[PDB]
Amino acid sequence: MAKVLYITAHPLDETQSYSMAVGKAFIDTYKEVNPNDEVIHIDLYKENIPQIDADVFSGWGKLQSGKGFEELTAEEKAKVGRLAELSDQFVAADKYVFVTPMWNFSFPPVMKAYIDSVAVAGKTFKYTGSVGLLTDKKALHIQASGGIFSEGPAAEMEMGHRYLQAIMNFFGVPSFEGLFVEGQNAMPDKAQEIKEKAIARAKDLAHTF
Amino acid sequence: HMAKVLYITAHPLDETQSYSMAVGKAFIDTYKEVNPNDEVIHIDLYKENIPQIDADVFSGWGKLQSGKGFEELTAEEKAKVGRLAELSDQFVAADKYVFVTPMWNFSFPPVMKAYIDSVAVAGKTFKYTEGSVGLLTDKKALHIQASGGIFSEGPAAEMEMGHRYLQAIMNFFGVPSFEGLFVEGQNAMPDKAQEIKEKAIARAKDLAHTF
Ligand SMILES: Cc1cc2nc3c(=O)[nH]c(=O)nc-3n(C[C@H](O)[C@H](O)[C@H](O)COP(=O)(O)O)c2cc1C
Ligand SMILES: Cc1cc2nc3c(=O)[nH]c(=O)nc-3n(C[C@H](O)[C@H](O)[C@H](O)COP(=O)(O)O)c2cc1C
Repeated sequence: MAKVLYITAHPLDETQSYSMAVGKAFIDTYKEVNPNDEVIHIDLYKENIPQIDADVFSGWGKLQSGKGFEELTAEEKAKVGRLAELSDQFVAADKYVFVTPMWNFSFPPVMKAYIDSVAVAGKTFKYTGSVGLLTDKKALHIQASGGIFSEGPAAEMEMGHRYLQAIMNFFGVPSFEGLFVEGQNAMPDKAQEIKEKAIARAKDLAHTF
Repeated sequence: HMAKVLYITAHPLDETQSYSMAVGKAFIDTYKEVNPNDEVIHIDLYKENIPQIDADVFSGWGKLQSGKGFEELTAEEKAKVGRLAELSDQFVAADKYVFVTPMWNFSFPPVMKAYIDSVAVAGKTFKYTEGSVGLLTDKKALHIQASGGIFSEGPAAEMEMGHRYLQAIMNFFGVPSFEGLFVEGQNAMPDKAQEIKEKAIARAKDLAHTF
């Protein structure tokens, strides 16, 4: 039945991270409710997510100019092939769950490397400006932040959800939702309640996502 | 010698193959010609070691935060925590920053975020308050960005996320002056590519006389 990419960008586990704990409650409940679904954890700190580098440009340039994958160097093939797998896996899925901590207003670097690995002309978008191809998908972003960024002055500083929002628009993903676990550092006295309330929200959302 | 300038580039290709690096290079060559005494350091984020924050960095920070000496860090914790400290100290010690990036999917290459994560350090570039305040009150910065389409202006302005992010961080750090120079349109209107670039190079040269 449906394929769901549970995409995490956190080097810590659900015992040490508010985003991972919330995500964990979400995705556990999602599998409970949808036992038939293909739920794939993409762990961006365990998988190799190649940044686009000189080898990638050179490997791509070769393929572009008619060359065979055989003709790439070992490094070019390893990076290029990995990016192709990432790309293919993303298009093949039905639903996306991104889970991130807020670091300096946005997400860990590897979340940008993941987006770069799946943003591929002819797969997630096409030139026209551009139009998105992923017109039958859905996505959720679970984001943790020390202070409050969903409301108030700080909302103009929020840049991680804002970026993923732009990308979802770019890919033509028709349904996108934010679930924020926010304010636990600005209000340490309210940290457990903030967490638990976000968990309850996540488990409810998992019953219809 | 009198000011220290960090020329921070995030491109795998060089000034002969990249619009951003071509404009960056005209800028910095000229800046050096006009300010020969300034120390200008090229930080090429594709060649340098720019560690991402990972399990080892969290662990080693944690240790340091709990009152352990650096000596109690593992070898890999020391190398990564050490390196992040070098980057952080280097950033604070400079007087001016020049960021040079291509626009990839509305923003910059992943390594640019790693470098920002490396320098965004409490007690160095900002401090907490009873929110926060920037400490880089007497620094200055410039961002040169290249994009295939136009994102500085037009209805696509709302999609721009690279410059916007660095603007947020320069605000967070208290930097009172942050300028953008865009080289844009060259892929959307390929018959205008050479003129787009030559106008941006001339602008870069011009700016280098006052930066
Ligand atoms: C490197 C770094 C940068 C951070 N930057 C921010 C920030 O810009 N804004 C914020 O509110 N909290 C920031 N925090 C606090 C975390 O966002 C917060 O502790 C949150 O719970 C992180 O998600 P996690 O608990 O899933 O790790 C940062 C923490 C670290 C290590
Ligand atoms: C991986 C990748 C992603 C890109 N994403 C964007 C984008 O969002 N917007 C855009 O106008 N161009 C995009 N481009 C095109 C580059 O911005 C364009 O080639 C531009 O001239 C980049 O600057 P450079 O010339 O310094 O590389 C992308 C190119 C690549 C390889």
